[PDB]
Parts: sequence; structure tokens; C-alpha cells
Amino acid sequence: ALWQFRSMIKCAIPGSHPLMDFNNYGCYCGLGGSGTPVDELDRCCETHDNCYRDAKNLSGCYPYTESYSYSCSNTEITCNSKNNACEAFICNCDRNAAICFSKAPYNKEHKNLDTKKYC
Amino acid sequence: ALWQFRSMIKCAIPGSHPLMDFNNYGCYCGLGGSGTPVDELDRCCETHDNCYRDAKNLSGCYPYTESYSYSCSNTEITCNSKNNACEAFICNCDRNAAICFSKAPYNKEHKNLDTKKYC
Ligand SMILES: [Ca+2]
Ligand SMILES: [Ca+2]
Ligand SMILES: [Ca+2]
Repeated sequence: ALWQFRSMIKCAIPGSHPLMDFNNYGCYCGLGGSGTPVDELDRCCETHDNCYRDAKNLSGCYPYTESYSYSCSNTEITCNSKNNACEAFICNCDRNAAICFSKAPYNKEHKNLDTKKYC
Repeated sequence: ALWQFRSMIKCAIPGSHPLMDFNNYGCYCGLGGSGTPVDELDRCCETHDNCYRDAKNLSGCYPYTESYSYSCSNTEITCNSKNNACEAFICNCDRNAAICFSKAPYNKEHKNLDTKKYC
């Protein structure tokens, strides 16, 4: 579920405030994504967004509202070996994004980019 | 998921060994169960059994496979408010059943009960 996505990023990047930070960032961060990805970060958003899309190729698999199982082993993230297919697919999309976010630099210049102009 | 029910049980009844305590007791603790419940504990199980059957009334809600979110606050169990509807249902079934098995007396002469004669 989305709410677990955020907690998952806080798990990798502690000094971050997910809701604030990665919302309305570039062309892909935030709901939507159109045009080209302005940066490293934005790429991560892009790929994660396609992961959600792929995830719907699973029956009754709704990525936003599906809760799964994962633990945060101190900066380290782990998906429960027990999630069901949908769940495990969605946790992975999330796990991969999070790690990606932790390695991409953040450009204040992209927060609130002008989609409606720039994307 | 069933694994989380076991975990729930360990929270509410510390010291417990769910796979062996609550399994195969009465006419409803474990497997499937039918007939007349032999006592309070067994009665908890029948309520669980009934709860789960009502789970399936929600499209794509398989209680054994569906992982929900909850936490165990020092003996206390809390079902995440963000759980989707199905998850929420299943969370409650397990929660009511764990409280129930806590307030219930354990009758050892009802363990591995010949369900084909006493049920
Ligand atoms: Ca997006
Ligand atoms: Ca779930
Ligand atoms: Ca049963």
C-alpha cells in the first residue's frame, strides 16, 4: 500500500520526510508521470511507476491498497518471504524504489517542477 | 494470513505454542471442524471458523493468503487502520479469536478429541 511505500523510504533515508520530499518531484514522482525524467531520482520514480503497472497484470492486484509484509533491518529492508504473489510483487517494486531513492541525489530545483510546461 | 494469527496468539498469550496448543482441540480448533463445540475454547474456534467463512463474502478475500497489518502492543493487539477492507475483516477475526482464547480455560481432555464420536 502507498502508506507502506513512504515508511519504506524513511527506512532507507531517515532524515527524509517522504510525503513532502518525493511528492511532486520531477515528471514521475507523484501521481502521474509524463514526458522525460529530469534526473536520477525521477528515473527511479519512472521505473517504480512501471512496476505498479506490471503489478496490475496480476489478478485482483491493486498496488495502492494492497498491504504486504516487510521489516526494516536497520537501513536494510526486507520483504516477507510469506507475501502472496501480488503482495510480494508490490513490495519489491517498493523495495527497489526506496534503495534507488537512497542513491539518487535530490535537486530542490525539481521539487514542484512545472509538469504543465516541462513534462 | 494464518502465520500472522499464530503471531497474534503469541502476543496475547505469552508462553504459548500455537501450532501445538490450539491445534486439534475441540471440534473446531484447527482443520475445519463441525458439530457441537465441546467448550469455551472450542467455542472461540467456531467463531473464528465462522468469521473466516464470512471473509469469503468479499471478492478475492482468502483468509489464509491475505497478509494484513497489525502490531502487538505489550500483550495488546492493534489492527492497522489503513488495512484495506478485506485485510481489515481478517484482522478482526484473528484479534477476536486471540482475545477469546485468552479468556478461555484449557481442557486437556479435549486435545486431539475424537471428532468422529464427540462432535
Ligand atoms: Ca508517478
Ligand atoms: Ca495484503
Ligand atoms: Ca476450524
